[PDB]
Amino acid sequence: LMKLYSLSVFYKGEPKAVLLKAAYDVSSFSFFQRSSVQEFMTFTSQLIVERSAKGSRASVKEQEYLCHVYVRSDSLAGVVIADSEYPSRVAFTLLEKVLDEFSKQVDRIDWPVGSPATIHYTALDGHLSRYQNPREADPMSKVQAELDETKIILHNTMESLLERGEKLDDLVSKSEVLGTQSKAFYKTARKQN
Ligand SMILES: CCCCCCCCCCCCOP(=O)([O-])OCC[N+](C)(C)C
Repeated sequence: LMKLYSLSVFYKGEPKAVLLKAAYDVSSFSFFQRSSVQEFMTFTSQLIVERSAKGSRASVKEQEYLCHVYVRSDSLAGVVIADSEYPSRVAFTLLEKVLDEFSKQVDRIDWPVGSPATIHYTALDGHLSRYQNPREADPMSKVQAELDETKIILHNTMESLLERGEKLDDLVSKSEVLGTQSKAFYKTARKQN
């Protein structure tokens, strides 16, 4: 009930989003799916950052999932993938807190050519784990009053983020973030439903 599946920090370059650090909880999935589900959440998180404007907050609905993104004006972006029922208000609180703490710890000179292997920030697995229970959300009331007056862009499908002549299938096919198993898993899941 009400799960968080991934939390990741990106540098938003044009056009490419650079993954800096990611945390996942794929334990509710079958053992054989876990590696693929992780890759697809990284792939999904990367694409949402790239198609989102700087200084904007958005929620992307797909299946029973909700992907919340905050791309800041300084080019740091955070993505949390959750179940739709998880309260969006607290998800953005989560993104606000991690991007703050990350930018305080990790100098922006490391962002444009950074990668998980070269970025030392270990806190991400802790925040995801702690936010599994919304009741233990770190309450900044000052950003809460800020978030209340903050608008969020709703995308009803992943189709909403892409261009008019763009299929999700081609981006999946050509992906460098997705392994061959992931791409297959996507292709069979498209066939079945
Ligand atoms: C918006 C993009 C987010 C990535 C979505 C990846 C989903 C891949 C589906 C893989 C097939 C599994 O089937 P399912 O019934 O979903 O089992 C999952 C049930 N739990 C949620 C409880 C674990």
